[PDB]
Amino acid sequence: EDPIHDRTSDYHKYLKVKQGDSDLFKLTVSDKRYIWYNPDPKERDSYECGEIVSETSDSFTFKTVDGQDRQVKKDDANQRNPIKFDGVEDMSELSYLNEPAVFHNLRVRYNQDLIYTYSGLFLVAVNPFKRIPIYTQEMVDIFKGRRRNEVAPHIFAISDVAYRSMLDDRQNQSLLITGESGAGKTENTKKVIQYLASVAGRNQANGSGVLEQQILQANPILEAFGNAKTTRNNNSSRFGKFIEIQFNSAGFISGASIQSYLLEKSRVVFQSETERNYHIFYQLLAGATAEEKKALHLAGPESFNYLNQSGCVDIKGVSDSEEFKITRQAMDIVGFSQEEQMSIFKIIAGILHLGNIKFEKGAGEGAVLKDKTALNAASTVFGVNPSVLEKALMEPRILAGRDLVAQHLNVEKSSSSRDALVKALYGRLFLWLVKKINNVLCQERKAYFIGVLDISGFEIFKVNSFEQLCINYTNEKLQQFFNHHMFKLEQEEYLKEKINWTFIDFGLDSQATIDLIDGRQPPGILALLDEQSVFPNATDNTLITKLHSHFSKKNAKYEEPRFSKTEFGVTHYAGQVMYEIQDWLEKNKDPLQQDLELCFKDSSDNVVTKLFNDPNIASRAKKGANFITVAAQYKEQLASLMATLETTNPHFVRCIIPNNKQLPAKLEDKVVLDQLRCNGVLEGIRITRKGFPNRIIYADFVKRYRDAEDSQKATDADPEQYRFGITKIFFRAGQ
Ligand SMILES: Oc1ccc(/C=C/c2cc(O)cc(O)c2)cc1
Ligand SMILES: [Mg+2]
Repeated sequence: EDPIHDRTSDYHKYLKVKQGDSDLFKLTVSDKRYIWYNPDPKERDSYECGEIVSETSDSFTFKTVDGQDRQVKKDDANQRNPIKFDGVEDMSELSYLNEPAVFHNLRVRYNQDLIYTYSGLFLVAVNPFKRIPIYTQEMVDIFKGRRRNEVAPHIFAISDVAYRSMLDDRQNQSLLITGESGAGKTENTKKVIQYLASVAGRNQANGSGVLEQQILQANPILEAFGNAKTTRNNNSSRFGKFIEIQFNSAGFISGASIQSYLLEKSRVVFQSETERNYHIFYQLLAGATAEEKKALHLAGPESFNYLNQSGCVDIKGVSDSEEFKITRQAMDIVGFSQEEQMSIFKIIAGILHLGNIKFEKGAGEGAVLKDKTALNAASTVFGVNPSVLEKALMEPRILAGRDLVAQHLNVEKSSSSRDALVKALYGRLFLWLVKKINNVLCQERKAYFIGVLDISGFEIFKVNSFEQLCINYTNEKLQQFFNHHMFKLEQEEYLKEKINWTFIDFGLDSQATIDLIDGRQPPGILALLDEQSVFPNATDNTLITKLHSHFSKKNAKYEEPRFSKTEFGVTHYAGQVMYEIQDWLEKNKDPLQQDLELCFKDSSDNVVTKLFNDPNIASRAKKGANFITVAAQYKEQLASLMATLETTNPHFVRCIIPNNKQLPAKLEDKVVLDQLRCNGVLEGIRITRKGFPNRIIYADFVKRYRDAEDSQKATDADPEQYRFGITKIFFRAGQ
């Protein structure tokens, strides 16, 4: 009957370790012992299993695979766990906690498509890069109300636990999913949403499934405009997002809210070789009707500068035409009128035409526009005067004191201004899409919420710019948040309760890297960038000179390379990254000629006019004598997010990428181990084994299962499996 106890169910077939045979049983009852060793001293992440054949008071002697005998100190020995542990669902149960042992367990499970594994109090998820039938409604129904220890590891399980904690403690919760680019953060986020929507959805009729349905449909919309193919992930999220799933006092979903972060606007006008622009561009050109393509003056992606420079217009296994159908159905369900949808595609189309405008040098240094085909097509779909747009692009007016001076930009500046317009149009459209979605989703004051964080993951490319710094900085802060909660706060609690705990230094601390980036006193990188950003004579060169001056040979996480004069390295928790300074000032200032804004404010299109008239979308905090910079704006939004997260009970999911080829069944030890190390996975397990997880105040420990407030002799007979703090009683591991 009960699926979890029926070895024939899909639950058992796809979520539990397969039954071993009599031969494995023989090996499982063996008295022989083993160690994980490095056949090649250089490759410390490549292990083999060797049998221990002898030992001394302080060393082991084992046989290698080839046959030679090696000796090693017992203090430096990585013993292999009894194979009965191979596949264990919670690695905190492992007898030997060492790198090769932890990797091996994950490998055994991975080899039989068990991608989820507990690592103490948090979940580990290794990307399978293939479909596994463990997310059906049947699967959802099984974890409902189950205790973590009662069911197999699963993203649904941690989701249910956060949900039960929210109701039992009446405290907001948060699901923080970490991982480098392509690790699986977005897929797992969708699953947390799917699970919450179902488990706490309105179990009534179609209507009672409208909200929940609009919640799930918000994703396809955002991904179509916010995701793109990069060299690390075919569906890379180019924006971060904190999703608030709201519940009423009864525990029913009452709504949801989405906060988007740092959209990579630059991708609209530039893409590295083999990458793509945002999905939506390809979806429109491939899935639009002949009518629409005529009205929008559309054509093949190869006919557009913004889509024909990477050498890639399609993704293997993806039908852009079919995806366009999915995107449109999601807009319908969410609530985008047909008039609004057309305006949206007009903007997308307009952007493409703007990209085809070719500026040329005129008689003098000023640029001219010989062929006006693209300019006119763009103006047509946007609903603006082409004559005004042309002038705003090549001859924008600015102030020179108080005097009004018409400029005449050369080819390079005209092209940049046109790109600025494009990026502003895309960025504002995205914010608008998010805004519209939220108004529909937010229809009542929440009583509680479970926040799901899904940011752009840690990434390194051949060329890393300001966008990568912001992305990696964010990932660095998320890691410190894990370190803060798993180690710092945990031990501080022991210290305050005085339960005879000697402080342990786990060696995980990204504060130095974080300060190097966002520090104010002394000023970090972002601070010096802002300073240069308002200095009238600053250049990309003065900026990097400034950076080297403040940090070269002075900050341990910074490096001035000897092989370049335009790059600087930052040692992140996930590895050192070299950043190219080109365009940082312009990207931080994020300029846009006012004449361009004036031109579009007069747009005949309802959507376009709102992108330039709505102050919440078109206005910019002019805090000071200058507009707030991207750096100051983002640093601010991030500090706000972190403050919010601190008011919740956090649940961590560490996504792990198996390799860098987006291939299934190919778990690479070096790639996986690097992530396990920088994520602090083993340290997190150790703190859980050597620590005291649960703890309750004495006075309020009167059998939640007399009343004097002393936990007095409430000894329910182990003196080692607990302690007594100044105001609480702690517990070793199992209750
Ligand atoms: O099954 C698979 C599906 C997709 C891929 C991605 C390949 C790929 C293609 C590129 O142009 C650049 C890149 O960095 C990676 C690999 C395996
Ligand atoms: Mg993602």
